[PDB]
Amino acid sequence: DPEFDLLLKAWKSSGLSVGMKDDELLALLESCSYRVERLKAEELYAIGGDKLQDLRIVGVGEIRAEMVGPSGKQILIDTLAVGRILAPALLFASENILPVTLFANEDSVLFRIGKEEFKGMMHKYPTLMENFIGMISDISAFLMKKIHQLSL
Amino acid sequence: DPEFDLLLKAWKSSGLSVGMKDDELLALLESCSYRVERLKAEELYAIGGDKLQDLRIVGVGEIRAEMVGPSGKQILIDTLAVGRILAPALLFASENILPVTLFANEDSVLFRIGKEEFKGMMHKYPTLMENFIGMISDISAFLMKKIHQLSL
Repeated sequence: DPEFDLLLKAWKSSGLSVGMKDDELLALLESCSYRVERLKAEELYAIGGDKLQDLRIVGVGEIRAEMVGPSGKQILIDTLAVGRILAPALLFASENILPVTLFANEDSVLFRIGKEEFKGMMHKYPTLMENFIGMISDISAFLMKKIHQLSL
Repeated sequence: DPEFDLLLKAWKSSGLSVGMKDDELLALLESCSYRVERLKAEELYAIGGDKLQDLRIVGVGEIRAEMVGPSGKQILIDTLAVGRILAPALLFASENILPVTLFANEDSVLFRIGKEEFKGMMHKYPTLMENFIGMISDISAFLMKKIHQLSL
C-alpha cells in the first residue's frame, strides 16, 4: 500500500477524524506534508521535550510509550496501536515538558506533522479542532483522576 | 590534543587507572582509537541492547543513567560525573541486556572505545584487567544486596 493509504487508515482509526466526511478527510490528508519515522522492533527510542512539538500518529505497528520525570521515574506507561497519537497534550505546551520514551513491540512507523501545519488544519476544519481539544481534555481529566489515586 | 587531554583526565579519575604507572596510561591511550558522543543539556537519549557493547567513559559533564526493564520501569538510577563508566557490567554481556536511557544535566561528552580494542588493552595490562573485573564484581555485589532489599 502507498504511504498515503496507511496515513488515511491511521486517521480513520484515530479520534481526530470522528465526524468528518470521507471527502473532507481525503482533501485534508492529500494536501498534508508529513515525515516518516521508522522504529525497529525491540528497540528503545527517546524524544526530548523540544522535539515533542509535532503531531505524531502511529501509522504502523504498536509502541509502549512513557513519560520521564525530572528525577528519573517513568510514569504513564501506555501501549499505542495503529491510529493513536503520541503525547498530544504536549504538542502545544510551552513549559514543564517531560521527555518521552518509546519501545517498539513490532516494526513500527509514526507519521509526523508540523505544529504550524496542524494549527492550520485545525482552523480549516472545526471538527478536527474540537476532536483534538477533546482528546487532550480527556487526557487532562485522566491525569486528574490519577492524581487523586496517588494522593493521600 | 585537548579532547585527548579530557580522555586522559577522565581515565585518571576512573577506577580503571588505579595502580597503573602514568607512562602506561599515556601509552594505552595514545594507541587507542575512539569515538566522541556529545549530549546536549536537558536532552534524553536511549542506548539500546547491542549498542551497549562498547566502553563508554564520561569525558565531560554529568549524566543521569537508568536501566529500562521489559515492562517499562526504570531501575538503578545513578548520576555519573566525569570518570565514571557507563554500564560496564553489560560491556561483555551476551543475554538479558536491558536498554539504557541517559539524561544530560549539562553539556556532556562520552568517549567510546571498541569492545575488541578494550579486550586487547586489558590483556596487555593486567592491572587494568583486575580493575575492570573489580568494577564489574562490585556492581554484581551491589545488585545482590539490592535484591535482598527488594525480596519478600
